[PDB]
Amino acid sequence: TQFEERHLKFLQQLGKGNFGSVEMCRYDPLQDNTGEVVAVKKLQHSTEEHLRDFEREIEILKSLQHDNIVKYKGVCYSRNLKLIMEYLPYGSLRDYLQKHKERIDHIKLLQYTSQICKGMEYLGTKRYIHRDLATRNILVENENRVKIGDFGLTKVLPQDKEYYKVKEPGESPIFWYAPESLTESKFSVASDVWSFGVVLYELFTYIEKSKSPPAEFMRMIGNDKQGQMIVFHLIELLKNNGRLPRPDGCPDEIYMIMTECWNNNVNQRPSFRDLALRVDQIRDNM
Ligand SMILES: CC[C@@](C)(Nc1ccnc(-c2c[nH]c3ncccc23)n1)C(=O)NCC(F)(F)F
Repeated sequence: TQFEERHLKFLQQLGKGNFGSVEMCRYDPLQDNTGEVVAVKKLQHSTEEHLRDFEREIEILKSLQHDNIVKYKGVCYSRNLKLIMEYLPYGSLRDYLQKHKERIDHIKLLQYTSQICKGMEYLGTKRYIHRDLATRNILVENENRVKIGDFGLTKVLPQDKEYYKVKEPGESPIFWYAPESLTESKFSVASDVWSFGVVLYELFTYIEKSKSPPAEFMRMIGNDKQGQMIVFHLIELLKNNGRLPRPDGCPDEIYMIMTECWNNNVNQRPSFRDLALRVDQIRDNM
């Protein structure tokens, strides 16, 4: 069924990014304010290149049906398309964890970790590369469920290759990037696994500001480094085994999972199927 533009009542801005904006809207055809609250994504500056990428993101989201992937609801046509998605009122895992801090125990962080792995494994079966796995891009449905949000940077692997090469990169979350992504702009399941190790780190630091991957990496390379020199030094640091520290109070076993994800050798990084099995075993033991 279709969504009429005239019936989408603006409520609040949710955020802005990669040439798009996300708003919380009430889909109210009855005009009595009893309509469903939905998340609406639209392009801000809609060029023919941006429309093309937006359409691809719509096709990607529509093709995904998993408990740990934000639900596609529809499209609203007025091109200047609007992507309609389910609204998750608890917001991002980043904001949720920052607010609720250590009142969320290790058992609970591992329940979220497992769900992220499962969502990522399912994504990999479709030959999709997320490229922006971070706690800011994970949504909380409720206390017991998290989902991967924002597919704006997702690439589909070529039929004959196991990596996607970005020729002209835009805004990049470099402190979540695998070394081959920094040096050769190569993205794969293995680079998504590297970013997952960074997600696990974020979780176990409970989003403490001084402990964030940009703060830790900047201290390691020197806060005097600027622009492209940050990328140059981060590459050399990663090459010489500089890694994010073990978060305070993080179990040894969870830090080992992070370090395995952060392997310079792309083939030696674990698989998401293995990670979900491993994390479920840790959970069971606890
Ligand atoms: C896309 C919206 C945006 C900019 N920021 C947020 C921030 C807080 N809360 C919501 C939100 C709540 N409920 C929703 N339901 C669906 C989509 C988004 C939301 N979004 C983003 O890219 N960051 C997270 C991602 F997980 F969505 F990817």
